[PDB]
Amino acid sequence: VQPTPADHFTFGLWTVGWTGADPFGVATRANLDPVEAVHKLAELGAYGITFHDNDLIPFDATAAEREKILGDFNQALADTGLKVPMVTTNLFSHPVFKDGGFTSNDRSIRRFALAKVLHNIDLAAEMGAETFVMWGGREGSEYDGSKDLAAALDRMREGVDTAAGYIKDKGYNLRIALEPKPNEPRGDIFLPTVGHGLAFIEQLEHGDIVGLNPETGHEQMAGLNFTHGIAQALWAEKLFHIDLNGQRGIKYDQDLVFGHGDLTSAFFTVDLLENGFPNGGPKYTGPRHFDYKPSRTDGYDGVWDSAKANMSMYLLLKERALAFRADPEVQEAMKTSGVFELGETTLNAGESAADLMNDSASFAGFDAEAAAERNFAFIRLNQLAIEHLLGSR
Amino acid sequence: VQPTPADHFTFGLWTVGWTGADPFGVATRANLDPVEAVHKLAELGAYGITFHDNDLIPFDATAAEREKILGDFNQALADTGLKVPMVTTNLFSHPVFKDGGFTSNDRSIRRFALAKVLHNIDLAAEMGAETFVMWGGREGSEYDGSKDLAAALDRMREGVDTAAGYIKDKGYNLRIALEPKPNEPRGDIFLPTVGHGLAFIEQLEHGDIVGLNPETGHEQMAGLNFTHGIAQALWAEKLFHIDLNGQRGIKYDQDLVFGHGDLTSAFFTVDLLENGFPNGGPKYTGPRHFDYKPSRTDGYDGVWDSAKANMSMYLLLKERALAFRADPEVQEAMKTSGVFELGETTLNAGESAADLMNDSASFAGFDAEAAAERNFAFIRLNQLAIEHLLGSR
Amino acid sequence: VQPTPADHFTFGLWTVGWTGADPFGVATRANLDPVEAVHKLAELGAYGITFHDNDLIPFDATAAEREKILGDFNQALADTGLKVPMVTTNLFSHPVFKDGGFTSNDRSIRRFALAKVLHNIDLAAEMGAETFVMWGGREGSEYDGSKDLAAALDRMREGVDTAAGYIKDKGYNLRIALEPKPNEPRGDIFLPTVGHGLAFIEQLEHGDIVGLNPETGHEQMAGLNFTHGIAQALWAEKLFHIDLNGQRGIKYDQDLVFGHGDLTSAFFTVDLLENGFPNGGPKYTGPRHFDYKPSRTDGYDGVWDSAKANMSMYLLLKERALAFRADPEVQEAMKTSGVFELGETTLNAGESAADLMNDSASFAGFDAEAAAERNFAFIRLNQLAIEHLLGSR
Amino acid sequence: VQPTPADHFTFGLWTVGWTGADPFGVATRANLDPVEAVHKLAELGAYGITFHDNDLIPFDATAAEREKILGDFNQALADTGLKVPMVTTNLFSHPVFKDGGFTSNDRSIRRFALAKVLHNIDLAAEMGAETFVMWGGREGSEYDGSKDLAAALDRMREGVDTAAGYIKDKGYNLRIALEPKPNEPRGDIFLPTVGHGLAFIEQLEHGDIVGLNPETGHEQMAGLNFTHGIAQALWAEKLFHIDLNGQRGIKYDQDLVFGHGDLTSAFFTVDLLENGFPNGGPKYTGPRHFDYKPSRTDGYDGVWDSAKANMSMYLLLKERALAFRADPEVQEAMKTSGVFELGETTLNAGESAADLMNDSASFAGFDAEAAAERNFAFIRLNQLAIEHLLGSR
Ligand SMILES: OC[C@@H](O)[C@@H](O)[C@H](O)[C@@H](O)CO
Ligand SMILES: OC[C@@H](O)[C@@H](O)[C@H](O)[C@@H](O)CO
Ligand SMILES: OC[C@@H](O)[C@@H](O)[C@H](O)[C@@H](O)CO
Ligand SMILES: OC[C@@H](O)[C@@H](O)[C@H](O)[C@@H](O)CO
Ligand SMILES: [Mg+2]
Ligand SMILES: [Mg+2]
Ligand SMILES: [Mg+2]
Ligand SMILES: [Mg+2]
Repeated sequence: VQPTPADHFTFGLWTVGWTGADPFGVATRANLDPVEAVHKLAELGAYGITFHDNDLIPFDATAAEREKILGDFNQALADTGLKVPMVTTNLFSHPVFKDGGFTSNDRSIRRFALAKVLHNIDLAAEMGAETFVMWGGREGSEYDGSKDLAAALDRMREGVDTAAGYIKDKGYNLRIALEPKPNEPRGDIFLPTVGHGLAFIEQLEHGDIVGLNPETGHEQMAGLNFTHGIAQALWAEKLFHIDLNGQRGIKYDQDLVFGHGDLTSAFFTVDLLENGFPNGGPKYTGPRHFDYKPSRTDGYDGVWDSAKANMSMYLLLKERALAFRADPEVQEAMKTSGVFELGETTLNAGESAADLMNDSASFAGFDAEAAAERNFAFIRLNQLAIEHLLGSR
Repeated sequence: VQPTPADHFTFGLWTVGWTGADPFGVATRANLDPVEAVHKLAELGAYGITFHDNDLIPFDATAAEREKILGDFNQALADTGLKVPMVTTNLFSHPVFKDGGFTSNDRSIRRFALAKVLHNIDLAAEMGAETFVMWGGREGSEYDGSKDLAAALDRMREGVDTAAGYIKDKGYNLRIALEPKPNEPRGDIFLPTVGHGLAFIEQLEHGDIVGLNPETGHEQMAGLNFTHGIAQALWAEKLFHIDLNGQRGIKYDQDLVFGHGDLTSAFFTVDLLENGFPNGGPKYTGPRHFDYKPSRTDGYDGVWDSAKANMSMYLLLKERALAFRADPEVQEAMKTSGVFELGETTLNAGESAADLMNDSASFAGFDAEAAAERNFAFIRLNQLAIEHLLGSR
Repeated sequence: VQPTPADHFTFGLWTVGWTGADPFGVATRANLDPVEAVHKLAELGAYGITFHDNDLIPFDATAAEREKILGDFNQALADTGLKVPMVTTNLFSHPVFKDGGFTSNDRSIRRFALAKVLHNIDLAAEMGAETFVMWGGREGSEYDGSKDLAAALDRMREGVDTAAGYIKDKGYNLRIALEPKPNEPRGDIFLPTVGHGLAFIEQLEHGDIVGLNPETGHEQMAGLNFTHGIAQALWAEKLFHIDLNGQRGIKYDQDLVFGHGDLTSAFFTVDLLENGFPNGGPKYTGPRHFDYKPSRTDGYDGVWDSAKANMSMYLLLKERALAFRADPEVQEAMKTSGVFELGETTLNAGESAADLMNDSASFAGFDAEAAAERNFAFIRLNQLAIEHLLGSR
Repeated sequence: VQPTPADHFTFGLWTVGWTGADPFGVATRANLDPVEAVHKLAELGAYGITFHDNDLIPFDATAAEREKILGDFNQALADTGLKVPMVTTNLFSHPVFKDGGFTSNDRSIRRFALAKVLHNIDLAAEMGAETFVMWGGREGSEYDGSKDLAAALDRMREGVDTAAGYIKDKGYNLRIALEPKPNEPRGDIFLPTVGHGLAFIEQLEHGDIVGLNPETGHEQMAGLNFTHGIAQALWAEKLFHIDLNGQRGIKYDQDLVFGHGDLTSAFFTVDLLENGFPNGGPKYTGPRHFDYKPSRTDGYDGVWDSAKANMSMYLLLKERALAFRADPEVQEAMKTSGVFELGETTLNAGESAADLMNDSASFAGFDAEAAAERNFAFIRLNQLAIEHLLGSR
C-alpha cells in the first residue's frame, strides 16, 4: 500500500509540528520549519496541508515577517504541488481567549475574535482552500453559573452568520465546517457532539454554507459511535470535512494515529467513507484529513513514521472493507439479516396512516409471536466482518 | 415543602410500578394496581400520571378486558382529579421488537409498530394528553454492520412523519416529543443525545409539532451537561417535556430519584427551569415529570417515600435556586464575571463584517495582552452558588 | 482453525443458555436443556462446561429432583467427555440477595448465603472442579450511607475465609477465585477492579488458596487496560481463572463474543495468555473460559454461531500473536524501543542506594538533555503489531 | 467557618502557583514567588505547605543557588510557622522522563530518576516532612506492546524498595505514599486505582513503611466511588495521606476546588475522614491536603479566593456531616436499614463452617421468601443525608 495524491490525504502543520508539551511536561522535539513539513509530506504522498493562522504566522508577527513567511510557504507549495484545502483560526492559545473567542463574556474580546476570523477568511480564500473550519475549543465553562446559555448560543450564531455573510458578500468559494468536542480544554464545551453541531446549523441565517468537521476521538470522548454520527451528518448532507485519528476510551484526547484507537470502529468508518450505504445514498467526497499528534516519546524518525502509519492504516482498512463487501458470503449474510429490507419504505405507495391502521394484517391479525421468531443473525454478520478485517477471509 | 397540584409534578405508572427485575434478578415487589397508584399519587400531591399503552392494557388483552381496565382507570382519575398529560407506547418489551419498532430490519414488524403507535394516539387524544412521547429504545445496534444507517434514519422519519400527519389530519391537540438515549438496551441507540434529536427534527416534513423529551440520566450516560443540553433545546424552542431522575456517572441507567445523582447539576437544572436565562429568553412551562425507579432493595413504604423524595428534592432545590438569584452578592458576582455582558450583541447596530474588520480598535490596535488580564472570577461565582445550595447563605 | 479439547476452551451453562431477558424486555429464546448444552458444546470442540448451582438445580428443587437432574447431567458429561473445571454459586437472582449474600445488611441473609456457598463447595469437589468462583454481584450500594464500609469488608472476609478454611479442612483440591465488577447490578460493587480484588486477598487469613477471576468487560467498564490488569494479577501469581468476552466502552456490561469489543486489546490479551512476557516470567496455564451472552436478536443458530465465534476469534488472534512475536523485524523494533532493556535491573549487582547516590555519572554528571533525545519509536512498534493483527505482515 | 492551623489544611506550592498552561494554551498568570506563597497561605489559615523538588529548586540550579533559595524558603516558614508535612519529586516534566522515571525503558534514565528520588528524601527529612509522596505520572504506555508488563512492575518495586531501605537505613521518620492515577499524561498509567496501589505494596520487601495517597479526581476518572476506595485503604491501614479536589465526570483531570465536583460524594468523604465508621474502626488523622488548580480564566484574586474556598467547603461539609450523624432520626433510619447489623459477625462465637452447614434454620429450614420482604429503606436513609447536606434538617 502506497498513498498517492489521488487518495486525498491531508495533514495539519500542527500535527507533525506538535512539539510535545502536554499538561505535565515541556516539548520533547525542536520546532518544525514549515518549508520542511511541506517537502516531507509531499515525499510521503500527501495531497495537501492545512494550518491554523498562528501555526504559520506568529501572533505578534510584523508585516515584513508575515510576507516573508508567506513567500517561503507559497514557494514550498509551488515546488511540491501540495494543495491547501482547509485553513482554520487559532481562537484558543493566547491568554485573551481564556473564556472563548466568539462566546467570551467580554465583548471587546468577542469583536477581536470575529475580526481575527474575518481576516483569516481572506487568507483562506487566497490559498485556494475549499473549507474553513471553526473549532470553538474555549467556548464553554467549568462551572454551570458562568454562562447565560441562551446568550452563549446567540453570540455563537452572531459570529458564525457574520463570517458566512462575509463569504457570500466577497464571492469566495468556501464553506464553513463546525467542529464539535464535548470537553477539553473547557470542562463542558458548547455544541459537544455531531448532533449539537447539526442542530445549531438549522438556527443559522446562512446555514446553507455551514456544515460539520467531526473528529473520530471527539465523538469517542462522549462514548458515541463515530460511524453512526458521521452517517447522520451524511444523511443531512452536512459532512463537509472529516478529522481522522484514534482514541482509546473516555479520557483526555489522545490524538493517536488513525486506526491506533478503536480498530473495528476505524474499519466501519472506512467502509462508510469508501463503500457508502448498502442501499445507496450520499457519499463523502472531500479530504481524508488526519488531526493527530506523534507521541512525545518519539523523535523525528517517529514523526515521519507516524504520518506514514496514518495513510498505511487507512489504505489497509480500505483494502479489507472493499474485500468485505465484494464477498458473496457477506452479501448473503446481509440479505438474511435484513440490511436491504431496511431500505423498503414501511408504507405502500399512496397508503395513508388511516389505510394502515385499518389493514388487519398489519395490526389486529398480526402474528407478533411468529414475527419474533426470526433469527436476525447479526452475530454471524459481525463475525464475517471481523474475519475480513483480520485478513483470514 | 409540600407539593401542591400547581407544581405540576407528574409520574409514570411504570416508575412507582417498577417491580424490581433487572439483568441479574427477579422482581422484589408485587405488581401495583393502577387504581391504587392513582389514589396514592393524588394523596402525595401529584398533578398527573402518565403511562405506556401496555403499562395499563396488557399486550394480549381481549376487548372486554381493555374496556374494564379503562373504566377502572377513568373512575380513579375522576375520583382524584389527576390529569394524564403524556401517553407513550411500548415498542421495546415484546420479543417482536428485538431489532426495533420503527427501524426494525423486518418490514412487517415496522408496520405493526407504526400501527401500534397510531392506535395509541387515539387513546392519548381521548385521555386529554397534550404530549405524545417516543422513546426508540430498541432502535440501534450492537454491531456496526447490522444496519444501513441512512435507511435507518429514513425509516425513523417515515414513522415519525406518519404519526404527526395523522395528528394534524385528526385535529388532535398533541405534540410528539422524541426522547434520546445513547445506549441500553442496544449497544448504540439511534439519536443518542439532545443534539441528535434536535438535528433529526429539522429533516422532518412535520417537525413543527415534533420536539424533545430529554431525561437527566440519559445525557449523563454520554457524560454531557444536562443543563447545557436542555438550554439548547429551549433556545430552539423544542423543549416539549422533560424526564427528571438521577444518575451517578457513565454506566447503566440507574433511574435514581431526582437529586440523588449529580446534585450541583440538579441545582442548576432547577435554576434554569424556574429562573430562566439571566438575560431573558424562553421559559419551560410543562410538567416536571419523574422517570425513575424505586431501588429494588426497598419495600412499598420505600416506593411512596421515593415518590415523595422526588417532589421534596425539586422543592428544596427550587427554594435554594430562588434564594441564589435574589441575593445581591450573587447579582454583583454575575455582573463582575460578565454574565449580562454576554447578552450584548458583538457588533453595533447596522455594523457589517467589512465595517468591523476596518475598525482599528477591534483588531489592528487591539490590546490583547491588556484584555487577557481580566479576572473573570468564575470560581468565586461558583463558590457563591454552592453556599446557597448548602443553605449556609 | 478448529478448536480441539487441548485448547482448553470452557463455557458457562448460563452463556449459551441466556434466553434474552434484559432490563427493557422478556426472553426471546426458549430455555436450553443442559443435557443438550453439554452435547452441543462437546460437538463444537469445547473442553469443559461450568455452571452456577441454580443454573442446573432449581432453587426450590427437592433432594429427589436434585439427584434426578445430577444423574442425567453426569451421564451427559460421561457420554461426551466434557470436564467441569469451575463451579460457582448464584448469590444474586433470588429476591433474598437484594442487598448481597456475604455483605447483606441482614445477618440471617448473610448466614443463608454462606451456607449456600459451603454446600456448593461439596458439589464443586464432587464434580472435579479445580476452581470455585465468587462473583459478589449484589455486594455494594446505590447510596453512600447504606453501609458501614469497614464492616462490609469484615463481612466479605469472614465469608471468603470461612469457605477457604472449609476447603482446607476437607482437603478439597480447590482454589477460590474472586471476580471483580465495578457496577451493575449495584450502583457501586465492592472490590470493583483487579487491583481491589488483589489488595483484599492480602488481608485474608487463608489467602494462599484465594486468587482472581478477571473479566474483560468488567475492567473495561472502568476504562482500564485489561492486559495491564491481568499482567498485575499474573505478576503476583493470582491469575487463577479468566473470563473472556467483549465490551464496546463504558456502559452496561454487554458480554459480547471475545474479539467483538476492543479488538486491539483482545490481540494483546491473547499475546500475554499465549506468549507470556518478552523477558520471561509467569505464564497462565488455566482454562480459557468464555463468559458472554448471545445477542437477543438472534435465534439458536446464532447461539451456536456465537459459541463457535469465541473459539475462532481466540485461534485467529493466537496465530497472528505467534507470527508477530516470531517476526525478526518485530524483535529488532522491540530491541530499539528498550523492551528487553526494561528487564535489566536498575542497580548493579551489589550496588546500594548509598553507592548509586554517590555515583556522579548517574546524577551529578548525567546529561539529562542528551538522554532525552532517544527516539523510543513506540509508534513504529505499534504499527508493526497492527499490521500483524490485520494479517498484512 | 474560619480555618485555623488545628484543622490541618495543607496546600501544594504547585496548586496556587499553577499559571495556567493546559494542552491548548499558555499561562494566563505570572509566576508566583514561593516566599509570597508561604506568607499568603499562612494568612488564610493553612497549617502547612508541600512541594515538588523542582517547584522550589530549578532543575538546572547550582548548589549556591539551591542554598540561596532554601534559606529564604526556610526563613519564610520560620516567619509564619507553616509546617512542611509532605515532600515529593518531579519525575514527569523534564523531557528525560518522557517514558517514565522508575520504569523508563532506558536503564540510565531509571538510575537518574532513583538518584533524583534518594537526594530528595534527604531534603524531605531535613524539612521535617512525615510523608514522601510518589506519583508515577509517566509510568505507563500509549500502546500495549511498548513494555514488558512484568518487568515494569519489577522496576517499579526496585525503585520503591530502594527508597524505603534508604529511609530505614538512615533512620528518617518518613513513610512513602504512592499516588495512583488511571491515565493522563500516559494513555494508561501503571497502578491506575487505589486497589492496584494497595495490591502492589504487598509484594514489596519494605511494605511496612509504604502506603497510599489517593486523589479524589483520580478515582473519579475511572468512574469509581472515592469513599468506597479510601474506605478500603483505611480498612487496610494504608491511608497515609490524601489529596482533595473536584472532578465533574470521566474526562481529563480538572483539579477543581474540593466540593466543586461531585458534591454528594464530597459530603460522604468528609463524613468518613471526620466521623470514621458507624460501628467503629480505623480513623484517618493525617493532614487534609488540597491538590487542585485555580481555573485559568481567573486572576490572582481568584487564586486566593479558590484556596479559601477549599477550606470553606471542607468546614461546611464537616458541619453538615456532624449534624447528620448526631441526628436521632438518622440514627433510627440507620438502625432500620441494618447499618449496625452489618457490624455483627455472621458466625456465632465458636461456630464452625461445619456447624453452620448443619444448622437447619440457617439453610434447610430458612424462609428465603420471608427474608426477602424486608424493606431496607435505603432511599429514605439517602433522602435524610441530602436534607442534612442541603441544610434543611
Ligand atoms: O481538539 C483540537 C482540535 O481537534 C483542533 O486540532 C481543531 O481540529 C482545529 O482547531 C481545527 O481544524
Ligand atoms: O430509558 C427508559 C425510558 O427513559 C422510558 O421510561 C421512556 O421515558 C418512556 O418509554 C417514554 O416516556
Ligand atoms: O457479571 C456476571 C459475572 O461475570 C458472572 O457471569 C460471574 O462470572 C459468574 O457468576 C461467576 O462465574
Ligand atoms: O495528577 C497530578 C498529581 O495528582 C500530582 O500533583 C501528585 O499529587 C504530586 O506529584 C505528588 O504529590
Ligand atoms: Mg480536529
Ligand atoms: Mg425517560
Ligand atoms: Mg464473569
Ligand atoms: Mg495529587
